[PDB]
Amino acid sequence: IDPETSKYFSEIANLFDSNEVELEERSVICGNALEETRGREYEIATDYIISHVLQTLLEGCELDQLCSFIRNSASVFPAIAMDRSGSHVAESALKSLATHLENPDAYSVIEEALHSICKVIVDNPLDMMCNCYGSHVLRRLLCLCKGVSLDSPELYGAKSSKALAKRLNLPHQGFPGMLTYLLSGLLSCSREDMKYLQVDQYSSLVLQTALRLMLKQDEQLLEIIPLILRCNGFHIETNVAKEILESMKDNSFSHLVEVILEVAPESLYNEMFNKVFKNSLFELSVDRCANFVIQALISHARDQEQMGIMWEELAPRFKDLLEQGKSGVVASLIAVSQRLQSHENKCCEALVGAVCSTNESRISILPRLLFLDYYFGCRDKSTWEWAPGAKMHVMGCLILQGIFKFSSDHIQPYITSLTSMKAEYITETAKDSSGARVIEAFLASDAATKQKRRLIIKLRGHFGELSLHTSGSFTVEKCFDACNLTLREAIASELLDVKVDLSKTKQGPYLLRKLDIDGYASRPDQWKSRQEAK
RNA sequence: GGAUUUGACGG
Repeated sequence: IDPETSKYFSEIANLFDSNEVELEERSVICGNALEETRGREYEIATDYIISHVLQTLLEGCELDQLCSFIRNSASVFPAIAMDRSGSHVAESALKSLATHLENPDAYSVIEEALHSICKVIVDNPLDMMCNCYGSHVLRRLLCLCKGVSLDSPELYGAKSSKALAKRLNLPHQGFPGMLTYLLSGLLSCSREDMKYLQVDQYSSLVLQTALRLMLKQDEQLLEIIPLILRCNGFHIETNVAKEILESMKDNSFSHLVEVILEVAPESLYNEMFNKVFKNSLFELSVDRCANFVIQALISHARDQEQMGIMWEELAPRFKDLLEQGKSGVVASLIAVSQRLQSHENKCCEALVGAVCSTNESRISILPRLLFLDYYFGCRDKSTWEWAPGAKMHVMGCLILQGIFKFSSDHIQPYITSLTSMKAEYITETAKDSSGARVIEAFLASDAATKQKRRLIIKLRGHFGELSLHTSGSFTVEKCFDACNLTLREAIASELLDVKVDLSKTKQGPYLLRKLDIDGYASRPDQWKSRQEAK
């Protein structure tokens, strides 16, 4: 790269840093500058400085010039995509294409640009799939072929609370033929090559994204999943099942199998359950990686016979699982009993017995689950009662949120334990961003109204402080909604005392309006008669 | 306007 080329692209960049140029002129300049990359796309896109300018040009230009750049760079696209800088240039080209998805006039021009890219990739895909940078480019490209532009953490595939909520039970048409063509190229390697794509972090990530994009496309899922699992009616022979089972503790493969189980059609799921997982459930649940596969398996069980097999292998070991930091397995099994309507009472009672070994300790089931890690990690479990000031346990509180969705017939120990907690522990729970969710789930349960009222009364004197919390303010709302006139007035009176500070907060204005705190202060008789009418 | 599992990811 000569200094004339450097100066040219740097001067373009400075020209955009100044806003002397209007939007229409800018996109024309972006297109002219792309022409200066012809015949040296690789050198410019992989330059550690100019790559950034090229990103700006690709996202600022119009569709025709973008497609011309993609067409002219296609023969070097894999090398660009596998470069530490060039990969961001490649992804900027994809993001820029994605901005035209909503334009129906753009369909065939986009499809042709995707074809030129997919064809060079399919010709030689395996090192790109395993490449730290190339794997990102491929994920984005797969998403674009599906027609999704909006980056989703889950698609790429990070954790998200939405995926946890889905696991715990709490669109543009795209270019379907291009997605199928690209993915089939990624999968047409030998069974032995596939065995190592399974355990390579970057190819596993590519295949995870592809499987998520194929959700509900059962005829494609039934073709692609047997290729990934090397077991090409869907049947897993005994020796292949052994190899799948033996790789389940690998960090890369375990993430892949989580996604397989999430998208698997019924027949394919049932075969994996029977041939791979059955009789190994507890061993896999104690492994630092495979236990997340078991969580996915549990969450997607299909019928009551499977629920019975899962309960027999795992419920006797609820205590072990909680002791060893595997509470998500327990949470998944409890949640799916609720969905499959099977073993509900057995799951709730097994959880109590796992946490409370003696009859007398059962009154403490709520505190111990709220602080699950402190209780199981403490020096002397016979004297532990609380963890003053500590942040409550996320998965323990999610378990409790699921508990309070059962029929009250199944969870009497939990209702009694929660409503028995003394005022200071209940207020501490309400002030916790996880504990507040437990209280709200109880308030929404079919526990008796007198039991709800008993708990709400023990929050009296603290509604003002709670309203100032971002999380606690929702709890004030839901207490208020569940109250009679007398307690609504008490809550309204407490918010009145902190009305100045409360209006400063993000939630304050909405809380003050929903409870009509101004009307209570100014016309209390009219406020009460409107409240008593609700 | 709200916490988000115990095991991965970039010039």
